[PDB]
Amino acid sequence: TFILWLHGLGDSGPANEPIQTQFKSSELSNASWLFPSAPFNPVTCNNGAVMRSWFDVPELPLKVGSPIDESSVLEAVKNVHAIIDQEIAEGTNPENVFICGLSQGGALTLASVLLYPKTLGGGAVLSGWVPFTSSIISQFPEEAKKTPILWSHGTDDRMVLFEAGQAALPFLKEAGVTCEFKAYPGLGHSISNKELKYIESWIKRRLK
Repeated sequence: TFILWLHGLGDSGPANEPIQTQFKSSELSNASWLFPSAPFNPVTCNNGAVMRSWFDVPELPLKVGSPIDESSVLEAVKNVHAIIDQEIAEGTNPENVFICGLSQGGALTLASVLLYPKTLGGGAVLSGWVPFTSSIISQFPEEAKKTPILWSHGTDDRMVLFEAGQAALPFLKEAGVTCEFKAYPGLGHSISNKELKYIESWIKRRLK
């Protein structure tokens, strides 16, 4: 099993590696985790300040109708796909690949899974958003639409509004993708351990 975790805006891979220690089950004990780090890019919502960032974010908070940026998301998708391609080329079954991420990394998770040519084990989005318009749906590969999505979002999030997460559901229905949406009442823009345990249980169920 291969689990790729994509950090949020400004953060890094090594800062998030301890997330794996919350996945304490026997079933996930042998998983191969990878926590890459985004390049240093200028970020528009931070007035052009440079920080680790998967793709440019024009505005906060993320909302229904907030501006986004497709060429930037696709540069990031290209790199995620290179990682997935190499893992599969080294012999991992595509259905044993899981992509997960927080916020900006959750948006990237979604884009990466939906554009990948093969069905993967799953995409787990934490407090993310849909980082493109419906114009891209025609480009989602046939097998990508079979990859299950688990979307986790805090109801009290004021950085990526809960409504931006709810908006993924009709988008994914249009796209022919199956998504479980898991709301966390009272949670804001952060990860809770219970949220991670539920993701772990979902991975276990997918593995079967």
